[PDB]
Amino acid sequence: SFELTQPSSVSVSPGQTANITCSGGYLGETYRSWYQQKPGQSPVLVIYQSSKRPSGIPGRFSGSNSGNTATLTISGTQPLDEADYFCQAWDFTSVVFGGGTKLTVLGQPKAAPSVTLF
Amino acid sequence: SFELTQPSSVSVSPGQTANITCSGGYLGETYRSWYQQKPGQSPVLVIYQSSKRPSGIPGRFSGSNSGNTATLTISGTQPLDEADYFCQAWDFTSVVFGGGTKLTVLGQPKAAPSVTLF
Amino acid sequence: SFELTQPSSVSVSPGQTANITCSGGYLGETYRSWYQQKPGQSPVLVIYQSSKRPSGIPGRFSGSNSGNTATLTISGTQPLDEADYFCQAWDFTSVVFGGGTKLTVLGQPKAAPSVTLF
Amino acid sequence: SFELTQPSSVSVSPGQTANITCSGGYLGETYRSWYQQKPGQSPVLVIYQSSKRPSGIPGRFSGSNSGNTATLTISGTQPLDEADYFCQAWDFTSVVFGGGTKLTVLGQPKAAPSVTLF
Amino acid sequence: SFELTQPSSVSVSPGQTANITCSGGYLGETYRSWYQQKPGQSPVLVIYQSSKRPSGIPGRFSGSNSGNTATLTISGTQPLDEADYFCQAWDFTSVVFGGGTKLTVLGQPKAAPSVTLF
Ligand SMILES: *[C@@H]1O[C@H](CO)[C@@H](O)[C@H](O)[C@H]1NC(C)=O
Ligand SMILES: *[C@@H]1O[C@H](CO)[C@@H](O)[C@H](O)[C@H]1NC(C)=O
Ligand SMILES: *[C@@H]1O[C@H](CO)[C@@H](O)[C@H](O)[C@H]1NC(C)=O
Ligand SMILES: *[C@@H]1O[C@H](CO)[C@@H](O)[C@H](O)[C@H]1NC(C)=O
Ligand SMILES: *[C@@H]1O[C@H](CO)[C@@H](O)[C@H](O)[C@H]1NC(C)=O
Repeated sequence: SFELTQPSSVSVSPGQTANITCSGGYLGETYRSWYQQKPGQSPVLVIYQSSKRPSGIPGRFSGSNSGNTATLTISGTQPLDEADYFCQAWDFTSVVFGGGTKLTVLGQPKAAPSVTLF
Repeated sequence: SFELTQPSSVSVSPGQTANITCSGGYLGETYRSWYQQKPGQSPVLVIYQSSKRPSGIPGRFSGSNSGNTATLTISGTQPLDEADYFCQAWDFTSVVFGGGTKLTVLGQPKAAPSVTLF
Repeated sequence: SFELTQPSSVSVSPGQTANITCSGGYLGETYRSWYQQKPGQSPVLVIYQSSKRPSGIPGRFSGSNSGNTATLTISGTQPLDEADYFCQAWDFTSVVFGGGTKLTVLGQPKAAPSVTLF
Repeated sequence: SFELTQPSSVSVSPGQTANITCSGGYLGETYRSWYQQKPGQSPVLVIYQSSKRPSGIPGRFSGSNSGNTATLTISGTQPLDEADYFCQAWDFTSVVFGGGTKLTVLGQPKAAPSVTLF
Repeated sequence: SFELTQPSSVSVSPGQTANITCSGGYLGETYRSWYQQKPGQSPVLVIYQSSKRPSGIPGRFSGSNSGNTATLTISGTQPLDEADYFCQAWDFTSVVFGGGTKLTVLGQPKAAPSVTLF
């Protein structure tokens, strides 16, 4: 009596586990006395954009492209007064497998005993 | 008596587990006395955009393209007074498999014992 | 007596599990005394957009394209007074399999014992 | 006596499980005394848009295209007073399989024992 | 009697585990007396952008490209007064497998004992 056992286990299980927490804290203000005099608050902001014949990736493929061509990003630039930003901008990008990928998983266990018993 | 067992297990199970939390905290204000005098609050903001013949990816494929061509993003730029932003902008992008991917999973276990017993 | 068992299990089960929570907190204000005098609040905002012959992806395919051509996004830019934004903008994009993907899963277990017993 | 068992299980079951919660909190205001004088509140906002021969994807296919051509988005830009935004804008996009996908699942287990017993 | 056992285990399970925490602390202010006089607050900010024939990756593929072509990023630049930024900008990018990758996992254990016993 013979036993042939081949518990082949081809396992692909990538995974990210995250405990993510933001706490704004405790902000206490007691017996605050104030006298604020701000006449003539006249901020000026001028943004000008001109473009001619812009291009990006004018060639062969780019697998993953998060970069840009000539662009403009403006965030939180000119806060004048009592501006509170708590956990304001959280950008989380979790990628297990990127772009332009070829996955060829071949799990084909072979067991063909050529047994002759006489 | 013989036993042939091949519990082939081809398992692809990627997964992300996340505990995500935002707490704005405790904001206490007791006996706040205030005198605010702000005549003539005249902010000015001018945004101008001109484009001519813009292009992006004028070539072969891009697998994943989150980047842009000449664009403009404006967020939270000019808050004047008592502006509170708590967990304001949360951008979460979780991708298991990206774009432009070819997955060929071949689980074809083979067991053909050529047994002769006489 | 012989037993042939091949419990082939071809399993593709990717999945993301998320506990997501926003709590605006506790905002307490007791015995607040105020005197606010703001004559002549005259904000000015001018947005101008002109485009000529814009284009995007004038070529071969793009698998996934979340990026843009020349565009303009304006969010929360000029809040004047007592403006509260709690968990205001949450953008969640969870993709298991992206665009432009070819999945060929072939689970064809084979068991043909050529048994001769005499 | 022999037993041939092939419990082939070809299972494709991707799935996302989410506990999603927003709580605006507790906002308490006791004994608030106020004197607000705001004559002549005259905000001005001018938005101009002109386009000529715009185009997008004037080529081969795009699998999934969430990006735009020259567009304009305006959200929450100019809130003047006592403006509260709680869990205001939630954009959730959960995609299991994207666009432009070809799925060929072939589960065809084969068991043809060529048994000769004499 | 003989036993042949080959518990082949081909396991690919990369994963990142993270405990992430932000606490804004405790901010206490008691018996604050203030006299603020700021007439004529007139900040000026001028941003000009001009581009002609920009290009990026006008050649063969780039596997992963997070870098940009001539762009402009403006963040938190000119905060005038009482501007608090707590855990303001958190950019987390966790990638298990990058772009432009070819994964060929071949788990095909072989066990064919040529046994002759007579
Ligand atoms: C952290 O995550 C683990 C499991 O990954 C869990 O046991 C624990 O409760 C989590 N703690 C926090 C504070 O999120
Ligand atoms: C964290 O998630 C784990 C399971 O992943 C769960 O046991 C626990 O209760 C969660 N805790 C929080 C604070 O979300
Ligand atoms: C977290 O999710 C787990 C299961 O994933 C569940 O046991 C637990 O109650 C959840 N907790 C919260 C706070 O959402
Ligand atoms: C979280 O979801 C789990 C199952 O996924 C459930 O047991 C639990 O009650 C949920 N909790 C909340 C707070 O949504
Ligand atoms: C840290 O994570 C571990 C598991 O990775 C968990 O036991 C523990 O509770 C976490 N602690 C904190 C403070 O997040």
